[PDB]
Amino acid sequence: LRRRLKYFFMSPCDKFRAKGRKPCKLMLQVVKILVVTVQLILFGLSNQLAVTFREENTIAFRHLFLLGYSDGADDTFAAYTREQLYQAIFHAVDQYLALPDVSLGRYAYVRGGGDPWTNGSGLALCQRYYHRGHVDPANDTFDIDPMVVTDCIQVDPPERSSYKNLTLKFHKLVNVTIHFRLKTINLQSLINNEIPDCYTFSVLITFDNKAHSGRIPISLETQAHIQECKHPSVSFRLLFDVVVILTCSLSFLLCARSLLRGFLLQNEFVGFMWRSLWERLEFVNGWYILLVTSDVLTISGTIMKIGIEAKNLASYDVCSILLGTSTLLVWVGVIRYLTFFHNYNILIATLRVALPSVMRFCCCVAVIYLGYCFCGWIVLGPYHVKFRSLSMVSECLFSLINGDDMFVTFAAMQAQQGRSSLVWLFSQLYLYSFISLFIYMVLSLFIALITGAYDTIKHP
Amino acid sequence: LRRRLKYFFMSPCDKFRAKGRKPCKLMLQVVKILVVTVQLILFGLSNQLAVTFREENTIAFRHLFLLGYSDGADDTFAAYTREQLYQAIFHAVDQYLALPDVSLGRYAYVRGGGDPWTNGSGLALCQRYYHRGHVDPANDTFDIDPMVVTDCIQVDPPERSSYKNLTLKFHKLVNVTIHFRLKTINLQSLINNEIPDCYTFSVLITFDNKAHSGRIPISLETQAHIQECKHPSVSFRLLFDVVVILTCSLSFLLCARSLLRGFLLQNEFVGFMWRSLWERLEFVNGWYILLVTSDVLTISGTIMKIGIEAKNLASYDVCSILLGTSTLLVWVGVIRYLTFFHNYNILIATLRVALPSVMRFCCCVAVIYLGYCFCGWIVLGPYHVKFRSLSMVSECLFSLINGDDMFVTFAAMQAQQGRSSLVWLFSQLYLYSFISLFIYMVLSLFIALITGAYDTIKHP
Amino acid sequence: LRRRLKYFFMSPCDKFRAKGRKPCKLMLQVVKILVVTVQLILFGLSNQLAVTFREENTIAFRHLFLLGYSDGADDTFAAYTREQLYQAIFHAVDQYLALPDVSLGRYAYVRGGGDPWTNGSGLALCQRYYHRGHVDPANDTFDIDPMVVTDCIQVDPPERSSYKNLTLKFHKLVNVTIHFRLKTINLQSLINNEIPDCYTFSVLITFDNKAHSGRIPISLETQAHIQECKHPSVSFRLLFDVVVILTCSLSFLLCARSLLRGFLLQNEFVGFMWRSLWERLEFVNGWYILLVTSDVLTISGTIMKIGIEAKNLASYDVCSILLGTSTLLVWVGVIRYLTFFHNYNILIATLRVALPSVMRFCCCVAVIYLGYCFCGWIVLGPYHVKFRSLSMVSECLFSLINGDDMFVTFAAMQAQQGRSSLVWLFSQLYLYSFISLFIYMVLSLFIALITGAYDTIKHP
Amino acid sequence: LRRRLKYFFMSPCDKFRAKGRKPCKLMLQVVKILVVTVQLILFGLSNQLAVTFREENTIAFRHLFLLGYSDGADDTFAAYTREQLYQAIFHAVDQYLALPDVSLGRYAYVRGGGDPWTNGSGLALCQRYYHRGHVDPANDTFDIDPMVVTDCIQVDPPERSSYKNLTLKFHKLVNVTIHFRLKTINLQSLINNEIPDCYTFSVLITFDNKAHSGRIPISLETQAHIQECKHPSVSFRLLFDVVVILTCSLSFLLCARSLLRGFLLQNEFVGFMWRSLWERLEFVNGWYILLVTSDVLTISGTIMKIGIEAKNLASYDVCSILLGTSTLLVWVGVIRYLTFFHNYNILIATLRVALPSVMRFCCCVAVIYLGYCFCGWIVLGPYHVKFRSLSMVSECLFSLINGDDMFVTFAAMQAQQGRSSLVWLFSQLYLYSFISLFIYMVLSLFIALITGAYDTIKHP
Ligand SMILES: CCCCCCCC(=O)OC[C@H](COP(=O)(O)O[C@@H]1[C@H](O)[C@H](OP(=O)(O)O)[C@@H](O)[C@H](OP(=O)(O)O)[C@H]1O)OC(=O)CCCCCCC
Ligand SMILES: CCCCCCCC(=O)OC[C@H](COP(=O)(O)O[C@@H]1[C@H](O)[C@H](OP(=O)(O)O)[C@@H](O)[C@H](OP(=O)(O)O)[C@H]1O)OC(=O)CCCCCCC
Ligand SMILES: CCCCCCCC(=O)OC[C@H](COP(=O)(O)O[C@@H]1[C@H](O)[C@H](OP(=O)(O)O)[C@@H](O)[C@H](OP(=O)(O)O)[C@H]1O)OC(=O)CCCCCCC
Ligand SMILES: CC(=O)c1ccc2c(c1)CC[C@@H]1[C@@H]2CC[C@]2(C)[C@@H](O)CC[C@@H]12
Ligand SMILES: CCCCCCCCCC
Ligand SMILES: CCCCCCCCCC
Ligand SMILES: CCCCCCCCCC
Ligand SMILES: CCCCCCCCCC
Repeated sequence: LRRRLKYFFMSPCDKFRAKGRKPCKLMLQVVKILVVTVQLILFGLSNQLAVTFREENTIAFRHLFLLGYSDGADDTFAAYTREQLYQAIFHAVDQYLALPDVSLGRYAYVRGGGDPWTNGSGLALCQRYYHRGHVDPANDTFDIDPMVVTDCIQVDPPERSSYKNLTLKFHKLVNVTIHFRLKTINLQSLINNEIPDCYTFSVLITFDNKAHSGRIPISLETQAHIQECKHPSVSFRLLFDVVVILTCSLSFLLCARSLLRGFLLQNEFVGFMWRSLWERLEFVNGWYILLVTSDVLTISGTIMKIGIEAKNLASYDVCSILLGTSTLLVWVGVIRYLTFFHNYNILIATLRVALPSVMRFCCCVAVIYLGYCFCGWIVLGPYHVKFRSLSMVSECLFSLINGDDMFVTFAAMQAQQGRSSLVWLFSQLYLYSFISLFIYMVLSLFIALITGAYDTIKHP
Repeated sequence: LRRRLKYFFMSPCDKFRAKGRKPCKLMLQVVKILVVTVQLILFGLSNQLAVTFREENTIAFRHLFLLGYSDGADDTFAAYTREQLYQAIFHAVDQYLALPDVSLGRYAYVRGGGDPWTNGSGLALCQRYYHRGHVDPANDTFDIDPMVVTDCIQVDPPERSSYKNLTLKFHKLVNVTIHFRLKTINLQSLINNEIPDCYTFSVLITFDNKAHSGRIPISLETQAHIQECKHPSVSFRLLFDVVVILTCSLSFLLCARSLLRGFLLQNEFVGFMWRSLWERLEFVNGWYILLVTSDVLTISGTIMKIGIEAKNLASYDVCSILLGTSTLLVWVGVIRYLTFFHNYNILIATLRVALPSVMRFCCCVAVIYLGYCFCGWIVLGPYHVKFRSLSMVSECLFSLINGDDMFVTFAAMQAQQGRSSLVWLFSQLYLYSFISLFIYMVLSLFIALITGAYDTIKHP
Repeated sequence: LRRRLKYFFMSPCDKFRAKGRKPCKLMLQVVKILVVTVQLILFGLSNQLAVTFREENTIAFRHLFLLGYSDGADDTFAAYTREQLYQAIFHAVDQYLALPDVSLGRYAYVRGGGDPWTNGSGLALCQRYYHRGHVDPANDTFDIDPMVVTDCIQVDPPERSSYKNLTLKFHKLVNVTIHFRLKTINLQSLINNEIPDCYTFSVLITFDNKAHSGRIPISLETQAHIQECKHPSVSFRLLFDVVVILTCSLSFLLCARSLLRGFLLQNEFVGFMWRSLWERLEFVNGWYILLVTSDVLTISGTIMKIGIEAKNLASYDVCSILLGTSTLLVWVGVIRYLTFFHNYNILIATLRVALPSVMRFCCCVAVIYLGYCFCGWIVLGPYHVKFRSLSMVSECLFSLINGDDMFVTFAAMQAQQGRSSLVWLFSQLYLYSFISLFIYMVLSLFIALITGAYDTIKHP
Repeated sequence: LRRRLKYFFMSPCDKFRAKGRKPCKLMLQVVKILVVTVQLILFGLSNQLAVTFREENTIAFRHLFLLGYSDGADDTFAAYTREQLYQAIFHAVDQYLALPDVSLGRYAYVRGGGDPWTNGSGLALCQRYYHRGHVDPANDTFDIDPMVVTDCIQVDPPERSSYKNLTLKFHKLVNVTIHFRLKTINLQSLINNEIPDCYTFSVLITFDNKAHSGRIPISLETQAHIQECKHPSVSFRLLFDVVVILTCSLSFLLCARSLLRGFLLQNEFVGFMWRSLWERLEFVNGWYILLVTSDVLTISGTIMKIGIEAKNLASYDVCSILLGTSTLLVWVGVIRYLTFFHNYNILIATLRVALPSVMRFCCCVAVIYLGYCFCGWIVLGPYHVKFRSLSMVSECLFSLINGDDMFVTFAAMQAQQGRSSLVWLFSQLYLYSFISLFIYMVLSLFIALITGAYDTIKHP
């Protein structure tokens, strides 16, 4: 048992020296790192092109259909008069009807296909307003049934104008929407030696009046559905994916075998000694847990990627998250190889022994941080753009801790002095106290904890 | 006495072990944290909607009434010619008269109600100029009586033009103002399942000529008065408020009882020993002082909030400050619970022992900081936008200490080299010396103080 | 001797205990701090108003005289076609002639007064071009006499058009300038209860063609000459100045007496002991040297300020620098009072003992910094806007050391990848190595020096 | 042998004391620093003027030839309709033909000279489109031969319109280009007392349609070819260059002699002792290796510079890199002089002993950093502009480590909450974990390493 336990906790070099077993797992892990990184790089390069295609088409749509649109004005684009709104709506519909003769892209119309489109209709122009709305601010009276009624006009694309009779119910209007679909072919794919695929863009233009504040924001959004073109006329992507799957499966099997052997040795040692939990889990190789997790994530992400590349899925986010997290874990696992050398192991052990106190001090920091977040949100939110939501407040405070965007934060409040002197003085005290406390004391204590851990490692 | 003193300074767990008294106060404080945080979250969510409504209405007013206005131009919006000013004023008044037919919002006119409006008048167009003004820069002569005279034209809203004869006294003009009120109903409230309230916006448009510099800034400001609509036709908010008040009152009573018992024990101990002050106040539980302060603040803020939600008050700033500070204090009080565990108490005690020297070094830093503030204000203020006011100078220097906005600060001065070589060289020396001194030495000394405190704690 | 030496190096409290002499100098220094700070605050408040007046007038002039000018476009404002230049020049002159009927300010014309104006002319429109210029890029030939010839047209202001025959020598044009003066009265002074003064603005509009690059930048500059108006009809500022002068003179006399006392005692001690220099200068009170310097600076600045407020001088920069530096020094001198208390003296002595090593390490840092500055200037200057001049390069590197403007610096180079791959790779290596070296090692060594100094102080 | 070894490792002052040999090499190195710095400064000043000339001409070209162009719009400038593209192309050609009468600069036309221009043609207007292109998105069909066909129209400059019949093949268009050359003389050179040289700008305007996304970006680029003008009519630059070459050659010879001395002494010592490598290379003077490298770099760069100033080369980048790196190395070499003084040697030795552990920890950091880079690139790239490329991701993460651009990074993701909740939550976790880990632990460990090195140096 003692000999076996000594072998189990032996370094790979010393294990090779003792039993002469070949280090298959180490080479397998190196090859796994290489192939996983290559797969991720190829996937990212492939996806960036589709992202660019969709974004460029959407920008072109914004320039084509939004009256008076200019780049960088998406957040403030809005109508303020009734004639402005009518002109915007009519311009959008007229551009839809004129698209074949004006657009630099090649687009095909789509008709029918269910709501909001009737059969043979390409564009749906709908206004949504309250079922009954009586508003008399003069008498301070109102009678509203909040049930929403939708009225849609259907426009058929031209073969190569009742929508002009639209009458908006301004006082009870909830919103206006324009819906239409356009088909295009992604020729750019030829640059990557891929077969072009067929895109259908569903375009939704929203004139939003849910605030009833006299300002109606205007926005354009697109959803892209990608298919394989039914008659395209212009293998080393699936093969690499199955290679990755096989590599990860072999790694998983070997790591599971190692973990099982560790568990069996733990049970044997406990039984022998009996003739604590923190000492029982000392037999657990955490690096192998990390490798098993990475293998599972990589296999799942590779299956999802194979499905996506065949156009049988559109869950890009989940697959990307899985593969990216797996790549991060496999690259973090390289620290294990450095731990076998004394000079690198000094630094890694310093971090390891520092980690618990760092976590506890993070717990101590969190409550003060949350109190400051709530106070800033409630007090400064009505006045400061960076304090409107709790997550935004947390982001602003975290940036201030790191010395970013400090002066603009102060200046936004400076722009409201004299108006509310009490609020300005409170903001001064709040910001100064928070930043001073966090930079003079908290970061210093983190430094002190790390320094103490390093000293403990260097002078045992 | 010795047994009672031992019990008094005993931890809650050990107090429970000794006497068995239930820890009512601890559970009460946990529940207090929960309910206070929930109250603050609900209040902030409610207030953000009103803030958004007011801001959107004001933006719509700026787009409706200010000739040639565009987003982001508030700071520089100004007139420079007489015809520009006339066109702006006439456009504002014409838009006021045309509002019902052009505006996307629904607004009602207000008439009379005292100054500056006569009875039956909706819009007041007033010009203020010196009583006697004779200015002859050709002869370098002037005769001015600085008494201000106001001339107001009253415009009645249309029923669904003497203001065009306005003649401005340009050489003696102090300013021009346009005042009018608009009534609207906040329908957006239905999204939160609230009854819509009735807003009256008082709109003031100012063309300011108090600098007499040939540039007249133009601004629009709104004040919102919120009432309950007199005939609206579309309980678990006041109940939670009284629950919060009761919880805080119980906490206050228990904490006051504990403090009174501590004072009595202190008096008994002093009397017995006599048969200092720093040792006499060791009987004071500062956490209970903080809890009592938080309870008082929360009760006051909750009363003010109840009044506000009934439309009986409009002091949002004071109530928000009270509630936010109380929430901050209750969340800071959570540190006490961590103090009962040794590993967290190490960090908290490190901070506690470091605090006095940190405060003394802050005092040492303050005088140097103030000297730099004054010098930079006097020298760089005529040339640098960030140095025009002392508070602005302090904010800029504090941001520089933290590594924010450094390059733009240098570049603003770079943009004036050659013009004033002496000033540019002085700015170079000033900025470089300040930043170098503060980053190489001051922050380092704060780090050293914290590290020494941590070492003292770890090696007693 | 020994008793006198003991007394000389005694603290003010112990000196009072021993001899009982009143601490006149300490109270004098406190009063000096107060009065100097008040003087600086009043001076800055007074000067800011004049700065604002001049800046607003200049902005109004830019909006009045520059064709197509808009705020924020000063840096890029330029002409690119011949008709653009003609239109700009003619617009400027026409606006000059139309000023009385269009301007919101009140201005008077100035005539004569020497070059560039003849007698009775208000506006001078001058074009400067080479004496002989023959340029034939088709044949790659040129014959230029670089002597500059100036041709000026004089325009008389109207009484309440040969300049339209201007013919520019485009191929040999050096520049075009428009010069004119405007008189105005600063009424805004009444806000501060000051008597309005009379301003003369000299306005220079430059169309610059010294690059001969097809792009002619256009700029407007003003110089303000301030006088007292010769017939204005609408003491506690000079009295405070003489009070400040008297306070500083008394402080100077007392400090000089103390320094003479120290020198005499040093001479006596040296003579007695003889019956080194670093030990001989230990008798010097550096705080009194600083106080004497501040007194001299304050007296000089107060004299200059008295002259300025009488309109007898216009050297605002020198006076402001003197007074600001004096205020900085007097506020730094407050550290001496903290030096008398042990807990503050610990921190001050830590800084004092650290300072020499900090200076030596700054010397070590300077050479590496200069090498990086030169390399970045020569390599990145042709491509990076922030690297065009050596001072700009130094400012950029200093900001990078402190963690400011890093990403924009990287992105400016990113915007030129592919064009010059070698330069982009070099910039990557340069920036990464510089920042890593300075953050990982240099700042850490400064921290280590300060920490070692603090440890030496705490454990003697 | 012992005396010789003692002399070899002796300081220059002690070598002078022992043998009396004059310190020629030290004075030579000082003079080398001076002359190299002067050469670099003169070269940079000379090159900046040419850079400015080229950039100003290119800006003028953008304003002249790009329809509706404005400053700061280079990245977003693009066409979106067919008539927009036609107008832009025709405007460019019309401005080319009208240049002599409208331009503020003086330009000469160039004809012939090879592709893409025929003989006697000044402007080439070429459209590139696929050989065969049939795109039917309605039927989801396409037949494309990806061979590119180019059709060019030649425009002869006017003597002091078939291009209007251009018909673009929009559905198969790859791009459109306009090529033309202009000759000009750089008169600005006279300011620096230089003979003006003759520039030929080759101007390429690209309307790019390689994405086929309905948005066609428009760009203008210039390449400058500089010659001596064949008949110009208006020595202490080459002399200084040969002086620099001679100084560097003498330094190289002396340093090589010293290194040969060291090698011979090393061999003699090894032979004697035999009667290791890390001890064998202790005989190598690394400062002399650095000096030899700097001498070689400076000589090569000076030869390249001599060629460039004669207009026999145009490889500015390589010469600038060589000279800048050499200047950086010579300025770094100044540290050697400080190493001879104990107080400076303390700091330098601290850095020296810290360097190995710093490098090892950099190796440890690199793998985690790369994992984060890959994960962020794959996950956030589709949504975040700063994450589109791996180098961009690395730059963003490095800036975040230093506290720069943090809030904008958070806000870009905030602008997409609700759309993809999973991606937003992942971005929150990713950013917070990365920044917290790197600021709390990594930088702290660097500080600890430097502090430990300093303590080891101070307490041997
Ligand atoms: C009649 C009024 C009753 C008010 C009840 C209010 C609601 C309720 O549960 O309060 C719980 C509190 C306990 O209050 P609570 O604060 O939870 O309990 C005290 C704290 O633990 C205190 O420690 P620190 O907080 O660290 O100082 C400790 O020294 C005291 O010991 P001691 O016993 O020797 O004084 C405890 O009594 O106990 C009462 O208030 C009286 C008990 C009931 C007596 C009934 C008499 C009819
Ligand atoms: C006649 C001219 C009078 C000028 C008065 C000016 C206005 C006024 O109150 O000055 C106060 C100063 C005190 O000046 P002051 O600086 O406050 O006092 C000195 C400092 O405390 C000094 O310490 P350090 O500052 O740390 O070096 C100490 O060594 C000297 O001891 P010593 O006595 O052994 O020299 C003190 O005299 O004392 C006079 O100046 C003479 C006293 C009056 C003699 C009257 C003779 C008729
Ligand atoms: C004939 C060629 C002459 C070339 C002269 C070139 C121009 C000139 O002044 O060089 C100065 C150098 C001195 O060169 P320099 O480098 O200044 O001097 C040497 C360094 O101080 C070296 O220390 P490190 O640099 O720290 O390694 C030391 O060990 C050598 O000791 P050593 O004497 O025992 O070898 C010195 O000679 O000395 C010559 O080069 C030969 C002297 C003249 C012999 C004349 C013979 C006719
Ligand atoms: C070339 C140039 O314009 C220029 C500007 C500033 C500085 C230098 C050169 C070299 C020394 C530098 C200094 C800025 C401030 C420092 C970085 C100090 O913190 C230490 C060394 C200093
Ligand atoms: C022997 C146990 C070591 C476990 C290390 C796991 C590291 C995980 C980093 C995310
Ligand atoms: C036993 C006394 C402890 C007092 C701690 C109070 C903390 C207040 C933080 C704002
Ligand atoms: C006793 C000598 C002390 C001198 C201190 C001077 C401080 C000057 C700071 C600018
Ligand atoms: C005696 C060996 C010392 C070598 C120092 C070289 C420094 C190079 C810095 C780039």
